[PDB]
Amino acid sequence: GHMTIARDIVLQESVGKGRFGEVWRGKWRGEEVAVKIFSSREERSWFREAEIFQTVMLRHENILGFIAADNKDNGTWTQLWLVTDFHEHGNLFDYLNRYTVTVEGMIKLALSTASGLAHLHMEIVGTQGKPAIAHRDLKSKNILVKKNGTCCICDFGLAVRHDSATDTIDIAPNHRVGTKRYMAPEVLDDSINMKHFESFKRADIYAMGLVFWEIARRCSIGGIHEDYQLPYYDLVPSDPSVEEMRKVVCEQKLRPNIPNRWQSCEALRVMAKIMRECWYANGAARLTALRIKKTLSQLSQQE
Ligand SMILES: Nc1ncc(-c2ccc(CCO)cc2)nc1C(=O)Nc1cnccc1N1CCOCC1
Repeated sequence: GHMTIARDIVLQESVGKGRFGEVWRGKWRGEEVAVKIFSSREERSWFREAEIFQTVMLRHENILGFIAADNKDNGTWTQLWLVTDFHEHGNLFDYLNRYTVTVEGMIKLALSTASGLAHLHMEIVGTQGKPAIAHRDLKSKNILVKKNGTCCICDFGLAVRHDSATDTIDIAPNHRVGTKRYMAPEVLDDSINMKHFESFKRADIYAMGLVFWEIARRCSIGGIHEDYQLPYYDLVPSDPSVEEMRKVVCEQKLRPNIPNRWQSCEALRVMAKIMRECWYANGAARLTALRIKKTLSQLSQQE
């Protein structure tokens, strides 16, 4: 018995929930693991996320480490499990709400997020390669902060994979699946072309620029920083509808405000420029995750 299995895992603490499935801190052969638990009626969601997590060549330091998909029968009902590495800090949302970061801290968070997304989006051609994956629900609540102060992306149930040979998407995607606040303009107004996989990669970039805005607010220089806020906190209610978002992002064409103090620091200037270049209404004009990783790597080298 070498491989990690459900019957050997002991749940210790409930830590949160996804759209479906509750996340627990568990102990497996003396080590901490995260267990995402789904009910029998949530099999499709569980299966889909296990399917994404099992994608060939997916493992990357900035992608949540998958361990196993399993079942657990308690004698009354069956639970469907997704076991992964456990990241004590939780999500970027929790971390940024609790702490401010330095210039170095900010670049580590932004660069690691961009590196994970670049790896996700990257297609390695051939049967022994890797299909391109688009997240479709990227947000600060879906990005985990590791002990070393770097990020890893989780919550892949809404993801879509591209097959280069057939030039097709592995599923028939439903429209407007993600978090309304982070939905790209083309997703909000339904102009998105669901037949082109590049559309999904471009909508993930938009959401990442919003996440960078959340990080940059918390970068403290000389003890000066902004308070924690979700993007569009100044324009929409909590739990905004698609129409509330669409009126702001598409009709009025507003983006989160870029403060005057971000022009005073080079790291903040580079971050502010990436943001504007992720926020174009035209998806084709946005930066790629690979290009962002390259720009931030250069900035990390220099600092
Ligand atoms: N691997 C992990 N390791 C640790 C933790 C964790 C650690 C601490 C806390 C804060 C408690 O006060 C919460 C959660 N979560 C995950 C995880 O994959 N979570 C996860 C996966 N899919 C959807 C939503 C998720 N959550 C993101 C974090 O917030 C809850 C939702």
